[PDB]
Amino acid sequence: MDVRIGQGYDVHQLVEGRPLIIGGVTIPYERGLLGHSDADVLLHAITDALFGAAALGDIGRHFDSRVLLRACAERVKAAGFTIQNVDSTVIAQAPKLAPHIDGMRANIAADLGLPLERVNVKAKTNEKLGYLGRGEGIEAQAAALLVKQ
Amino acid sequence: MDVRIGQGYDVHQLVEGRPLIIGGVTIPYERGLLGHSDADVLLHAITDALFGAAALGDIGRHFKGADSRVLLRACAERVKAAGFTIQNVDSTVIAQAPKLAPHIDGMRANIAADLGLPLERVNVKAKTNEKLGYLGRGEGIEAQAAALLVKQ
Amino acid sequence: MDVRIGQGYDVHQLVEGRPLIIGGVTIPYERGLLGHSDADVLLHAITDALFGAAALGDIGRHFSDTDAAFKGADSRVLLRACAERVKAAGFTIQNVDSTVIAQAPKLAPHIDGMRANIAADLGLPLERVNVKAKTNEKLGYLGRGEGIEAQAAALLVKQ
Ligand SMILES: [Zn+2]
Ligand SMILES: [Zn+2]
Ligand SMILES: [Zn+2]
Repeated sequence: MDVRIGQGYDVHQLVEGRPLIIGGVTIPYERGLLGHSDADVLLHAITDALFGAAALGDIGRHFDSRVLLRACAERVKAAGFTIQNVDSTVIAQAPKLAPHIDGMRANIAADLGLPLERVNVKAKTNEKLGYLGRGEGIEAQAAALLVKQ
Repeated sequence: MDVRIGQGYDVHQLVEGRPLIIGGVTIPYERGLLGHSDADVLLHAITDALFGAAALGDIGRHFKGADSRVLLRACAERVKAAGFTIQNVDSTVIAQAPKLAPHIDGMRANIAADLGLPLERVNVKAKTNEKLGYLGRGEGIEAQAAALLVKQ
Repeated sequence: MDVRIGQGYDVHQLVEGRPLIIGGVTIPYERGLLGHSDADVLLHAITDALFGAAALGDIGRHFSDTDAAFKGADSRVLLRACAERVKAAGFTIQNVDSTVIAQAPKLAPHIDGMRANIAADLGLPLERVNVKAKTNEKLGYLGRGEGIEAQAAALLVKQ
């Protein structure tokens, strides 16, 4: 069985006057993530992990963060891989992410064609350290495992 | 073989009047890690990597005790009960001081004991942050972990 | 099948007067990474992911960062020695994935050169080696161009 690992990282600044969208869930908050796309740090980190596992390069090579994640899953499937699972962490000082985690997992699972039991998202703060601990930005990390057919 | 990956991250601030406990090892040092638990940054990241691979959420979603070895063992029991077995764990601790390398063996032996795994399936690595950022100024300590499971 | 995961992290400061070598690629730039060896952050993070998946400790356990032998060391030589220890311990490498994070210079145009070196060093085909490039969106020391971070993941199977 030809198993492959991938890992992803993303970070965006948080700014006034942008919606906060993470894992495709819009979360009520006075600030949101700055980027070219909707800046969805969590979907971007998972997309990178998936391309990384498939050795299809990265998000910048290929490319709604949902649309991108769905095109990523297509390209990975087309390259002959199946997705075993995704795990991820979002690091944000605020707001509270816990009540939105199930929604992110549902969006991710739909977009990757997986059952919910193969998708995990975890939330952390940065314990008031650094730009994350001060609310100036939000980070996501992801890991994915593929099997090549 | 139904293999699954998990990854974990944790960071705590260094403060006076706390012991420094990492990988269950008490490390002599003028400061220790701040949290509501014993703030064992390494055991927390590994615990999160293990729940993450089993798709059982995270430490937050779970476990009220301060002793992070008790939490790591309960983690292992939940993982086992969910039908998985652990292939291995690897991890990194980042601290500008003290030097962590002489303390790594003891963390390996604590984690191995708590997960019921032989030493050869348990790895801990030590890094500094090259005097960059809050880590590089000695203001806290970060750990990263990865774990692989097989659902049986 | 006895599969094992490894992960790696490294970060170095950018300073005047050093070459910039990442993934074994010399990149033209006014600053380079500072460390004991040539400070190749990406090879170091992959080297740590490889030792970590094989439970062989870490780069500092094998190549001391205060031993004169490794002052200015070409980090490809350490990567190749790491891969030989990992194979000798009974493992084959399934694949490596990695990310380099720098606000500057642009790293995306150099990814394919880094993959080529790493694949050659690990005795792997290109389709088992991946390197991704990111910026830090002007956040923190990485966002202000003060250093460059690398992250890696390696998957082994024990024979
Ligand atoms: Zn992004
Ligand atoms: Zn913690
Ligand atoms: Zn290094």
